[PDB]
Amino acid sequence: PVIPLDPARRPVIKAQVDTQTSHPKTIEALLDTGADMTVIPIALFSSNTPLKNTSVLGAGGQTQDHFKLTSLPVLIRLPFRTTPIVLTSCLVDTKNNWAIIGRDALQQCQGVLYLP
Amino acid sequence: PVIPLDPARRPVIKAQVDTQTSHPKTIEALLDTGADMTVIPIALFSSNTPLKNTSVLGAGGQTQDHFKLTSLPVLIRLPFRTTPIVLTSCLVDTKNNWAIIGRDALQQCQGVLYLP
Ligand SMILES: CC(C)[C@@H](C)NC(=O)[C@H]1N(C(=O)[C@@H](O)[C@H](Cc2ccccc2)NC(=O)[C@@H](NC(=O)[C@@H](N)c2ccccc2)C(C)(C)C)CSC1(C)C
Repeated sequence: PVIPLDPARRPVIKAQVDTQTSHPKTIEALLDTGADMTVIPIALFSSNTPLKNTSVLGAGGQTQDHFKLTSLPVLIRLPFRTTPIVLTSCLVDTKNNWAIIGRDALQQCQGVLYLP
Repeated sequence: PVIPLDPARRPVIKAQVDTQTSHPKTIEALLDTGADMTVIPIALFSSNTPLKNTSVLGAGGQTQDHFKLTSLPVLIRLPFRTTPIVLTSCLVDTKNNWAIIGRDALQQCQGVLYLP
């Protein structure tokens, strides 16, 4: 789809995320060209699975604590596309339950920014 | 133009920014569909400029002091357009002097995300 851009309305998509540690869930995610790597809420993973420690710099400062890194690839299905996005690794939000589609996923989408 | 999306390459643009507190200056900004509001460096202003205090939520945390709000509109010229973008207010990065074009600016550009 062509997705308009409006400061008042977050550009969002429904995505089916498979962490390969539990059952795939459909979630609302932010479409974010400023994000190097996709961010999945920890709730989509099983309590036991191993995650990796990581340090993340973003607008609020630097955090050692808030995000982890996955140990398995993550599979993402977007409504219009039959072919699943395959992410070797992404970030995992242990706190604020953020779901954010970054440029790693948008690349495999063939997503572009267009400014006339 | 059409900007392709790549996790290994930040989509950046050259932008002439006018704070209305000195002369127009060129910066390199990140084109960011996850940004509610535009972010410009404090380095554009002289030491003594009236800015407002503000609270900002990012991936690094909530911060009540890294960012200020401008008192006057900001004028922004992009290479591929003649008419300036005029933002009524925007964010000022006092900490890391980041430069981020957000959805406020992208709306005045008729910028879109396109996913095939
Ligand atoms: C998201 C991760 C991959 C992280 C490592 N990367 C980054 O964060 C990169 N950025 C991005 O990826 C941006 O699109 C972020 C996305 C974000 C928004 C709220 C909580 C968490 C993440 N946007 C912001 O930080 C922006 N904050 C907002 O727009 C704020 N109003 C907000 C609060 C809750 C939910 C949506 C929006 C500002 C400060 C730039 C205006 C801006 S700074 C960055 C390093 C270039």
